[PDB]
Amino acid sequence: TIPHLAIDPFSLDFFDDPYPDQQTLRDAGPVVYLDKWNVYGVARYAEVHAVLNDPTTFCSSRGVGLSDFKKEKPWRPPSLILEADPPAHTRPRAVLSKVLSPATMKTIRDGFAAAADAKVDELLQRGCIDAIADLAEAYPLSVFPDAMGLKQEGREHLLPYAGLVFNAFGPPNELRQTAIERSAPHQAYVNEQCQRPNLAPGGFGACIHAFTDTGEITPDEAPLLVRSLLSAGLDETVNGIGAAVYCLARFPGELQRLRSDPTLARNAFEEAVRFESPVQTFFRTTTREVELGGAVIGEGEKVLMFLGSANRDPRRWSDPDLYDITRKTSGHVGFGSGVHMCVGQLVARLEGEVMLSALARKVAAIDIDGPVKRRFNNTLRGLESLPVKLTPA
Ligand code: HEM
Ligand SMILES: O=C(O)c1ccc(Cc2ccccc2)cc1
Ligand SMILES: [Cl-]
Repeated sequence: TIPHLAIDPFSLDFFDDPYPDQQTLRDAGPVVYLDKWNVYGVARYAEVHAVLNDPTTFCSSRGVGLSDFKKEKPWRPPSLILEADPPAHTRPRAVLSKVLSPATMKTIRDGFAAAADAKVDELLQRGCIDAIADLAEAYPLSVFPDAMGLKQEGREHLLPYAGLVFNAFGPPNELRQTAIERSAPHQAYVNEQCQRPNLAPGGFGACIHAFTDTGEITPDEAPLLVRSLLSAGLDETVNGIGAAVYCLARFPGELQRLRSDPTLARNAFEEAVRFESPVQTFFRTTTREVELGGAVIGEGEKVLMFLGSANRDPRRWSDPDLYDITRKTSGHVGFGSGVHMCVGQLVARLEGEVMLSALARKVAAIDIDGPVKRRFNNTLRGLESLPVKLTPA
């Protein structure tokens, strides 16, 4: 009843161009079986959304990667929020929801916006830049580690550790094995910065430790919660920003619309998150026999969700392959959906908005003027290099 496909969604061929195989996965049926890794797959919006919003049946505590924590040892101590189910997930989630809250965004928005304007002004003096290294990577690195309260030394570990985390969600392929092989120095840095004395007052990390006297988390839980904010947030925001720049370069009519109304900056970034989906895939594990899409999935089975495919499903989106900064993007699963829906989404939207705002006000044209190179990751989609010429407005 369930079609079996040999598509490897973690192969370099798939990463280079996933969209034809994603239609093949969508059109084969609501539920497929991937023989390469012995997992179930769902690539349509309806089933991805249904799985995300049933955390009791499709749990996260057995891992959101390929590895089943009931069968294998996690490569690092499990996250207290990402790899936890209700009710254990609830109170750590509440703390992070209060640390990265709407009220907290008010305290950081002016400095985030000023740094975005300053970076665009700096890049416009150079003219020809790499929109990945010099913009998509440089800007988050210029605001987020300071907002965390991290010291200056050792920040070069942040990008490798982020890429390692997302590669480790993948299958035991070469990308995952080499990442873990080189991981020891990055883990040692990250774990040490999670201790309370190493987090500057007023920052995100110090605020997490401050919640330890409320009864929501204990002091021994705070280091691992800080680790969450040093694992997530960087690479996805970098890829989302680089994707927005790539789209404004490939779709010049949308840059012109954004220039004419810079208040479209926030939705322009949200559409880039849907269009690119920096987090392409992750897993759930069934806790019981479940009926999904006419399929009887047994207990203890890994289910692979294709977030980027769900965000391009023509059953849900009109013209899904078009970048439209005025599209009604509400309902996209680029940040997930349900109880685990990205708790840092306000930080990501703030960074993306103020960067696209600076571009909208200061830049007249964005033209690719060099070879575009893709960055390969088991979980993340994004570019490695995006040579562009920025024309001042
Ligand atoms: C464009 C930027 C981002 C994207 C596309 C993204 C994507 C996602 C997705 C899809 C999930 C759901 C995970 C799941 O359901 O298993 C998630 C969760 C999470 N994200 Fe993000 N994220 C982004 C930015 C950030 C930022 C800026 C932060 C922190 C400052 C962050 C921290 C987290 C955390 C801690 C979780 C776990 C939440 C939970 O399990 O309840 N993310 N993210
Ligand atoms: O260490 C953590 O708690 C943590 C790490 C990464 C992420 C981002 C993500 C991971 C897998 C699937 C979708 C998104 C969230 C939380
Ligand atoms: Cl670690």
